[PDB]
Amino acid sequence: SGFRKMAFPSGKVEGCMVQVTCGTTTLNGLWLDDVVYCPRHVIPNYEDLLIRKSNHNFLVQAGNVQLRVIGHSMQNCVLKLKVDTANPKTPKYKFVRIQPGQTFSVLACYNGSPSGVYQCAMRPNFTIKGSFLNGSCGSVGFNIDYDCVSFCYMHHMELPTGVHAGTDLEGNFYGPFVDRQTAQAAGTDTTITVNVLAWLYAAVINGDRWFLNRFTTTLNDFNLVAMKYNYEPLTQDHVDILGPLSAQTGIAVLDMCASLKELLQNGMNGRTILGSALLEDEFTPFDVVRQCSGVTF
Amino acid sequence: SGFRKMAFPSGKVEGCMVQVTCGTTTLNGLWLDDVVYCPRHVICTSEDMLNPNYEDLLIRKSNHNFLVQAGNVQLRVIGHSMQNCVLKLKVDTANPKTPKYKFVRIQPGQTFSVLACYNGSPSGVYQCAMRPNFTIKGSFLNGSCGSVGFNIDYDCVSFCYMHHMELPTGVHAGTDLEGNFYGPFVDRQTAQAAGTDTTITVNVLAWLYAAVINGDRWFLNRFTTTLNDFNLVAMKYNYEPLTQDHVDILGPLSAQTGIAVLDMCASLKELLQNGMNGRTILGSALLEDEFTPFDVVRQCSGVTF
Ligand SMILES: N#CC1(CS(=O)(=O)N2Cc3ccc(Cl)cc3[C@H](C(=O)Nc3cncc4ccccc34)C2)CCC1
Ligand SMILES: N#CC1(CS(=O)(=O)N2Cc3ccc(Cl)cc3[C@H](C(=O)Nc3cncc4ccccc34)C2)CCC1
Ligand SMILES: [Cl-]
Repeated sequence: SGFRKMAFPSGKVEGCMVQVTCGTTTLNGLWLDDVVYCPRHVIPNYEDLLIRKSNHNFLVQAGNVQLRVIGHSMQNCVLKLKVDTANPKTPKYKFVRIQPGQTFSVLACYNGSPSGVYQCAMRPNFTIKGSFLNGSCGSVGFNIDYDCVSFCYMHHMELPTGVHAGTDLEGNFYGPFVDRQTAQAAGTDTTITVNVLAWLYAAVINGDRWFLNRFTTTLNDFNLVAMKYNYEPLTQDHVDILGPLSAQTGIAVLDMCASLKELLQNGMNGRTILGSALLEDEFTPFDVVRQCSGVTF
Repeated sequence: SGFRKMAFPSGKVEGCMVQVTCGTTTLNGLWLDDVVYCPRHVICTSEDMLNPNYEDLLIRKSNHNFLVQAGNVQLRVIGHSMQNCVLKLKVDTANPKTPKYKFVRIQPGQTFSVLACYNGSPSGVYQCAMRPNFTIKGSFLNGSCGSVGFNIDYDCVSFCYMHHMELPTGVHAGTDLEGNFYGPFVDRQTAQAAGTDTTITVNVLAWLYAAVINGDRWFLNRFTTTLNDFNLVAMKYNYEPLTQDHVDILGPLSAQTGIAVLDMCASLKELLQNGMNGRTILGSALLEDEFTPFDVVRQCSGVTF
């Protein structure tokens, strides 16, 4: 029993964190094989600013050991520093781009040293509600599938509302952001409907059934209601994805949708669901199945 | 900016997790130097659990009855001893991944990271707190026994908890790494229940200061309170008493924000009376009590917004 916001074990990623200094800027880098990946803003016309730089201008520190930079190149908003030593701690890995609604673990670092790990979701507005201070740039987001680390996020900046923006490991931003000090704001956000539904199934599995009702709804009627509360539309793919949890609890997805509709129109009436007075949307259907089954890495 | 429930990076602990099998029972062990630490109930059957005599059960075991697995490598057990509710298995190989460590016993209200494991394999990490009733609200399934709680301030791992059991309400009970249980609990399947739980007042206050540091002041008021009047009110909402030690501990956050502890106590009294009225504090519609004053100083900025 119990349902917590759970992150993946961070050990395979801790062994990849390094410090990258160039001039006055110090941030974090990801050392995989003989390449260190970091935000290109560590150096604006980025190609023009990069030609001036030489390999020795980039100081890379792995623990108390200085790494030698032997080459450098740019791929979108990420800088790739070729180093003379392959990371002996390089795990099995992939670079994957995630979609809004998907969750991942963040290993927050300062000066190449990991300080904390937390779980979060890519918001529908492409921002992440993280916890980062100055020096956290280059901190990474990841998932673990078997023994393979899938790197999905690299931290670049904070927006005026306190939310964060970044790129995949190929340097492509999540959202309409640019890596420069300019006027940019997060769009109006929405609630991840398929995730709230998954968390309602997690509550039923843990013995919290007060919100269940005898009613059902059509997918169209549910979406008409959900659009009025700034909830993301629920697709047939979302319904199919919730199939296993619907089979385990005996509550059809549209049956649970009628529960969600009543929760949106009436509130919780002084009651909580899994210790929360708000509807939680940062657990995917796979997160719920994994945590209520005990998958290891 | 931002405020998340943050766990310590788990890598130094992952390199210590092993699987311990005894007969039909399999659970997790903590391999530090040449010793594997695990719950002593690994020697029990489900029948034994009602009234187990661990000394009688242990004397019948030999070193080769304990199977210890570190990854895909079998460790050889060369000795065994019991210390309170923990079993210590002497192994023939020192863990080359043993970090710098300490065994610390924590007090209620203290927070720590839990690395939840099954079959000696880590599955997840989460942050939690020792409740005032000495239980923890964890996320544990069968096979998680032996999973550990820890803090990593500096590069030293301080082990503070080892998981032993789930009580009937779904909450969890366990020991420090010297085998002493937190609370009036026993490693027996006897009728035992967690005492009525209370809210960790000093932690809610710390989290209110974290909200002020992050730029939120809607809940503040023009009032102050005496410590005694605050406690008379707090007890009525099942909040733990606030002591002078708690007030002293909040001193640095009070100095950083410019809000006296007894003025922050007056905002809390008012929040308990009025609720949040559709508002949130740091993305939460409830008053959060699983961040200590030390967690807030570690996670938040040194400059108030
Ligand atoms: N807006 C804004 C702020 C950041 S900044 O103006 O100092 N800033 C401009 C900038 C422009 C482009 C790029 Cl790609 C990065 C960056 C940097 C960046 O965001 N860094 C950070 C990243 N994360 C968490 C931070 C917390 C605190 C301060 C920096 C933080 C630096 C001022 C309030 C937050
Ligand atoms: N009450 C109860 C339950 C546990 S048990 O009856 O299976 N059980 C009795 C027992 C008694 C004393 C001691 Cl020291 C250990 C133990 C064990 C124990 O708690 N294991 C576990 C530990 N953690 C999380 C679990 C979740 C699920 C099942 C086991 C879990 C075994 C049944 C619902 C939880
Ligand atoms: Cl303590």
